[PDB]
Amino acid sequence: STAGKVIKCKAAVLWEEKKPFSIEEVEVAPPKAHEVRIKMVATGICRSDDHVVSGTLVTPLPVIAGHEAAGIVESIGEGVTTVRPGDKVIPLFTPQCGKCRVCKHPEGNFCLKNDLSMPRGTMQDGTSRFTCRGKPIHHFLGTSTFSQYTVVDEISVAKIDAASPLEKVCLIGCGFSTGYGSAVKVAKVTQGSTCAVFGLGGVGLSVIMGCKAAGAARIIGVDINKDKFAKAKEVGATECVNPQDYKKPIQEVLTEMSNGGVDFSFEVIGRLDTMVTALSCCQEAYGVSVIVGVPPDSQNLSMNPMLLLSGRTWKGAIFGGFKSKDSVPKLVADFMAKKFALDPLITHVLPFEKINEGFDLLRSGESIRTILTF
Amino acid sequence: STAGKVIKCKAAVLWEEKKPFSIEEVEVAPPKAHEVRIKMVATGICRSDDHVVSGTLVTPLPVIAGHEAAGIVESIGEGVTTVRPGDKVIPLFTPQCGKCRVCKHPEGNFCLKNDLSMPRGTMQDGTSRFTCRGKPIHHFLGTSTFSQYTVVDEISVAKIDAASPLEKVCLIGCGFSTGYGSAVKVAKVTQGSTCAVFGLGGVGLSVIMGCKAAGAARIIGVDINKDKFAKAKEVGATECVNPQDYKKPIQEVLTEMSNGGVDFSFEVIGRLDTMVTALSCCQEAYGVSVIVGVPPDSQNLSMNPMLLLSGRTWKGAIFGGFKSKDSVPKLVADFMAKKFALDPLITHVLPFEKINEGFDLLRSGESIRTILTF
Ligand SMILES: NC(=O)c1ccc[n+]([C@@H]2O[C@H](COP(=O)([O-])OP(=O)([O-])OC[C@H]3O[C@@H](n4cnc5c(N)[nH+]cnc54)[C@H](O)[C@@H]3O)[C@@H](O)[C@H]2O)c1
Ligand SMILES: NC(=O)c1ccc[n+]([C@@H]2O[C@H](COP(=O)([O-])OP(=O)([O-])OC[C@H]3O[C@@H](n4cnc5c(N)[nH+]cnc54)[C@H](O)[C@@H]3O)[C@@H](O)[C@H]2O)c1
Ligand SMILES: OCc1c(F)c(F)c(F)c(F)c1F
Ligand SMILES: OCc1c(F)c(F)c(F)c(F)c1F
Ligand SMILES: [Zn+2]
Ligand SMILES: [Zn+2]
Ligand SMILES: [Zn+2]
Ligand SMILES: [Zn+2]
Repeated sequence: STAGKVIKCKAAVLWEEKKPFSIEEVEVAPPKAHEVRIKMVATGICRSDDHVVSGTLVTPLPVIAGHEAAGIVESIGEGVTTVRPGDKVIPLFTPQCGKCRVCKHPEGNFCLKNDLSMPRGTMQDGTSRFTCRGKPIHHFLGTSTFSQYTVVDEISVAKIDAASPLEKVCLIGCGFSTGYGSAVKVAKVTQGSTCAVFGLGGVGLSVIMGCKAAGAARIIGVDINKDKFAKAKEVGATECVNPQDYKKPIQEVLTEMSNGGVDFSFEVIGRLDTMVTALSCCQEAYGVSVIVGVPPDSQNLSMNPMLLLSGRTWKGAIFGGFKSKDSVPKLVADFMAKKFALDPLITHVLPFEKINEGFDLLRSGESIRTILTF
Repeated sequence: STAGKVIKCKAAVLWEEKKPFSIEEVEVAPPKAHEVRIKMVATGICRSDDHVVSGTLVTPLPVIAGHEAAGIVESIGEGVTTVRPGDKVIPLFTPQCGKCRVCKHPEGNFCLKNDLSMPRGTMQDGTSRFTCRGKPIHHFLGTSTFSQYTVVDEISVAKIDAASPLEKVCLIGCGFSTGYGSAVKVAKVTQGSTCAVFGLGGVGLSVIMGCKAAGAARIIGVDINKDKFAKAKEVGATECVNPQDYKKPIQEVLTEMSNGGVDFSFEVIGRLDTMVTALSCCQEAYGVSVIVGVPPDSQNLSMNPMLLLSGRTWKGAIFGGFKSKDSVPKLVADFMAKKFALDPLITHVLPFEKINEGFDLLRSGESIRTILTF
């Protein structure tokens, strides 16, 4: 029995940037008041996790990364009311405190208790529940899902359907919800519209799914890796284009293809240049462009504000604009009710011990989502 | 007595950047098919007209500028159906052709026949109606209102109430409608919200008017000229701040004053730095920032896209987002019914012949709107 005790378990510790994860024993403290300790079942490999490795994202190291996952509650601290031992749960890398001005706002989801903006790599109380070889190890986004067991604040976990297949619904913890919500909630794609989606990984495919669900008439996938095109078309892309095939800048190509600019464009890569291209390719008077990708830390883009003065709207969002704790259970219920599919996003399923091989599949271009199973 | 004949009249010709206007005789050709020749009655001095002088806005020279005006139809060309001789009219610097994809879109107003994006300085047919000293003179935005007579395309004129006071309603041809619409239509300011308005000239005052009409609880005016604050408070500002009074950047000041960022911000100046400041000062998860000011020609801003990724919305608009020909007559009718006031914007009245003194008043910081009478 483990409740109230330190757990010694296996985790993937990142000791320094640009090195492999080290799969080794860590100690996981029991949960304090308003904390939840979770036995992990499945975690996806998101490009944002690779950004920690590459230094694209800056977060305190050493760290247990991972933020797209699902598991089963092992124990709860004093005062927890929203989950119980045995519950299926998804950790929420964007918390929902319910109390801050953002949580109270009808359209806000980026709760002020987040650990993204100015990452501390801790629990809400500024301490860590992890040690390894006698050293304290940082959390990541309040989730740290690359571990057999994690501890999360209550505001960073959602109870989901007891009958949920956790090896699929883990994707609702980041990539599916982010892409789908970017289309249906943030952009509010309209019926009959033309969309352009830059980047055809797990998140961009989920954007396509949302554009198709919203009734778009045309959905143009854009990627430099043409191997990504067949699955993009399967989930709703009507056309795919590779910028490398053209002598013209792709914003010009997309403006021509759409007879004057697209209704909705999405940057789902993480490059400054594609963010400006994606804005430019939306119609100048009424187009909307949504930034989803995460670019290199502390780098500014350059753009001409006339792109906005003519009437364009430029926005971004974390986690598809979804209020995390309200939305995740409903997304899982909708998945159980066959309202969307997750299988098209899953290209590989590996044991957790093969985490490095899963990252190499992402980096080589082969995979969409690898699901790691504990 | 003049229908079908060349009219000799006075106009204010700009032969060279950074020079006074030359009040001198021009020849105004009669209207061709689907053209309207207007006897001007009143025209306002908008900062955008000054941009032509300063080279902030690049348009072919020599030119007859002016775009905020009202007058009476002298004659119509073949096939005109929407105005008649003797009608009161406002020239529309943003046309409404009614046929293009933007005019057909429920939220578009930047009609594809505009002469703003890539100015030619002509009529729609690529020619000029103006001669001076035997030389062809450019039009400006299809309107060229700094002339006793102008010729406009039919898509660039709206018929307005016969009982309109033209010395007031000229402001509906640019500054009032731009500012008011930027608040009520583009930003969609909400009841109880906090707004920040950068720049307290005629357009920023009109933004304040709209934010107050929308029910904002707090309207923070921002200007480096504290002489602008009294009138800003008269039309609805709850408080005014001068960035020069503060050690810290004003985005930080406004974030503090609004307990974490404003709901709505407006850039109503025309500086790259204040466009980025205005974005930064709106709440990071659900704030909206609207660019209204005209940026200097061909210059790019630098910004960190993390400002958008957290959830901000950034947009801009021409003419307050109003479809020009549908909206201008309705705005005049609402003015007639006292639904908004124009007198607070009018600080000076001069005869047309004193146009250069009018520009001096704007450049000195003294005026809001000078109205010129023909
Ligand atoms: N906003 C959020 O909440 C959120 C959530 C999840 C992921 N992300 C970010 O979204 C991005 C995509 O994540 P993912 O789908 O897991 O990544 P991914 O699976 O690596 O997909 C990225 C795709 O972009 C393609 N690509 C690379 N360069 C270009 C180019 N120049 N032009 C066109 N295509 C190009 C690439 O071939 C690949 O198919 C990353 O930056 C993530 O960090 C953000
Ligand atoms: N988008 C449109 O359709 C549209 C319409 C009309 C005007 N404009 C533009 O809107 C802007 C304002 O026009 P306007 O009201 O006639 O001009 P204005 O009367 O010159 O007002 C601008 C105000 O900005 C103030 N200002 C200058 N620099 C700063 C600073 N650094 N910080 C804070 N305040 C500062 C200045 O003191 C003045 O009161 C100009 O750039 C116009 O070209 C755009
Ligand atoms: O993939 C989701 C995700 C983000 F969108 C970020 F902006 C980020 F910083 C991060 F760490 C992350 F995991
Ligand atoms: O003041 C209205 C106004 C604008 F908003 C412009 F963008 C512009 F180019 C111009 F010439 C103009 F007059
Ligand atoms: Zn992610
Ligand atoms: Zn919150
Ligand atoms: Zn049109
Ligand atoms: Zn103007």
